[PDB]
Amino acid sequence: MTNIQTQLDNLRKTLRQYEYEYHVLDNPSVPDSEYDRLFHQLKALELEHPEFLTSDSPTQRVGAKPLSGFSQIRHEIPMLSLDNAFSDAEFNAFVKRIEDRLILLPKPLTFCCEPKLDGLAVSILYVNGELTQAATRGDGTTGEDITANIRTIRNVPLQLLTDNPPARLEVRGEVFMPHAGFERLNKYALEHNEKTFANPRNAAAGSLRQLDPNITSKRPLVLNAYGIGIAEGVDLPTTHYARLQWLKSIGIPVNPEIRLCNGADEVLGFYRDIQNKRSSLGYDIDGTVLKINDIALQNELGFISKAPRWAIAYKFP
Amino acid sequence: MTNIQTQLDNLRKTLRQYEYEYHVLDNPSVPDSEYDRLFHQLKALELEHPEFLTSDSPTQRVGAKPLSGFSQIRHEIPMLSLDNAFSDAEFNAFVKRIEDRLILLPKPLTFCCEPKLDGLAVSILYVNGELTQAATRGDGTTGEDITANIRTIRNVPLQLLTDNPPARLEVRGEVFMPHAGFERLNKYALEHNEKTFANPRNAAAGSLRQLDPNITSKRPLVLNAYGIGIAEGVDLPTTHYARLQWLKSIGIPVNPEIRLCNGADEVLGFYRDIQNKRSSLGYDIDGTVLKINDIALQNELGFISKAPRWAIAYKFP
Ligand SMILES: CC(C)(C)c1nc(-c2ccc[nH]2)c2cc(C(N)=O)c(N)nc2n1
Ligand SMILES: CC(C)(C)c1nc(-c2ccc[nH]2)c2cc(C(N)=O)c(N)nc2n1
Ligand SMILES: Cc1ccc(Cn2cc(C(N)=O)ccc2=O)c(C)c1
Ligand SMILES: Cc1ccc(Cn2cc(C(N)=O)ccc2=O)c(C)c1
Repeated sequence: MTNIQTQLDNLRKTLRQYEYEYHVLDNPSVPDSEYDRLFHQLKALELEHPEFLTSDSPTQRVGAKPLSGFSQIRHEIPMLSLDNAFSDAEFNAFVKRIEDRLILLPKPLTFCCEPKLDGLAVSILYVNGELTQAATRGDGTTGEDITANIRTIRNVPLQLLTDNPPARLEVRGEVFMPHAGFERLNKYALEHNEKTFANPRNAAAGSLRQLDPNITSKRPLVLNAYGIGIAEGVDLPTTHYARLQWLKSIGIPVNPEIRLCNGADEVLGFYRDIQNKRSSLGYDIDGTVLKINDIALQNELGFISKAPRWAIAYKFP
Repeated sequence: MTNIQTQLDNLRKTLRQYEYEYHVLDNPSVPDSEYDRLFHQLKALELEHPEFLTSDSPTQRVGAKPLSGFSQIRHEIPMLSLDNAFSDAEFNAFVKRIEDRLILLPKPLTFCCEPKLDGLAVSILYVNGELTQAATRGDGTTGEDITANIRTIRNVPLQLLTDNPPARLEVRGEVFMPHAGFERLNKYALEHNEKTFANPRNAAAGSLRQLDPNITSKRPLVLNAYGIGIAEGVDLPTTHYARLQWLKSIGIPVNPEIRLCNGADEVLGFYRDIQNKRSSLGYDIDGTVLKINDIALQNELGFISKAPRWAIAYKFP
């Protein structure tokens, strides 16, 4: 035991927990000045004693050197896309198609309804609680190594907030820029004659493609997790909402507007409640993602591959 | 002009037209002995004068040397997969989902209904009427070069039967082995202690994966074209059935049991007529592929990517 290693461990613990309280809960226990006080007290102490500097410390989010290019990562589990509806009738058709396809339809059919954030899909790997790599969705099978960029997102934890983390956990989410940060970014790009982005999705997309993480750190990017990929050394919950609640409990940011619904009539209430709220949310959304809440029924219904919307193989029994 | 080049051109023309009449029309004008008479009269004459031997002659279907391995071909246009139904209710749901999604639903909604052959999907390229390459579907983006194997299929023309062929045409079809040939193949593999296949789909799949085309030539494989890929130097018809009729008119084999239907009630007649016929067709089918006949409405409805069957993005207007 040393005095310095005791101070760094205690500071890092307090700060990672204060980041969790501000970012994930929107309920900080201390003012932003108390957080910074401990933050630059830790950073100064880590430079005075470089021997005890850790890779996943909250002071080490940004890399000092810009990268040569972007590597190629292929997704272990492929990253799935989404089918889309445009009317109450079209949504109700997708629902009847599932009621008639199920071996046993339960009473009621629970759905996990979330907003369809207008951002970029990314992967984040957590090997024994530590962020080892992050990748863009790319084509759904092969993406780019954007780890340095993903490490700069203030609400993306560099370490999971659990003493028993899984062996490997791939968090999957949507990276986006909120309205306030977007407004700020254009006004700064106007007063310094630089690129202005047409909307917050292009602003976030461009910020994540920057080779220098010192530029990405200055962009107000935000992660909201929508699912899990690799899951080793853990027994994940039997429903989608419980898995999202589980991600939140170990340090991962999820959307707060996600609610459960029983049957298409309740699910259509959520679509129109979120539609009124759209005009005063603080970030862009282009609809809602409505999901079957039970993981047994997901594996039962399964997935479609790259196929037409105008052709169906009515298979024989 | 030479006497020999006049005899080869006239023989090749007669034989390619007799193959078309037997294979594509099931209405030959000459007995099988008359066809062979001209065939080995051409082959003998081509070996006596090797200078006039052409690459696409009906005598040159098989390569004398087995290949080293199988190359990797990536599909220019990707090869799409299919979504599937299992009940009258599930098919009617897919149909209502399309009626409600269309900008303008016509009265009536024509469908091109075909049997779902239990074979292997392949690509065949025709550069200015000549068969230059063939590939397996693989993953739908990348497949294997099986040109030598595809050249051995007796009903696959090595040259298109038109004096104005397109610049490039990619025919897409299902390669399969009929019942009679399958029964024959096992009995021969039993009396010569060799591999027996569980069903005609495994027998065809294995025959197409053979490196030696002298082995694939002895397997009774058959192509039935289901669609087109690349189409350069041609204005293709506005409907799916007319494109299939067009393929047949230029030398390509298509299924004869394909019929048009107007509305789900007529389309379900075809599903049950083909279901009774299943037990006496001569080849394996595992259902029916029901397609929107108009190409305008196909491009309008579009295609789904690799996505779940339990998640829908109800997008905002
Ligand atoms: C169904 C599946 C595959 C778990 C999925 N996917 C996406 C998504 C975005 C890009 C590729 N996939 C998604 C994206 C969002 C989003 N944009 O907020 C969401 N709420 N849920 C999503 N769920
Ligand atoms: C809708 C689309 C993409 C034109 C298509 N695809 C297939 C198929 C088989 C394997 C991949 N795709 C197919 C396969 C068959 C078949 N097995 O007879 C068919 N009759 N039609 C098909 N149509
Ligand atoms: C100077 C400064 C420091 C920190 C923050 C925001 N913030 C606050 C906390 C906190 N309250 O526990 C934790 C993390 C964090 O990022 C701002 C806006 C400004
Ligand atoms: C000996 C022999 C030769 C040809 C055939 C079958 N056949 C017939 C014709 C034909 N009638 O115009 C054309 C091509 C072809 O493949 C068999 C079964 C046996």
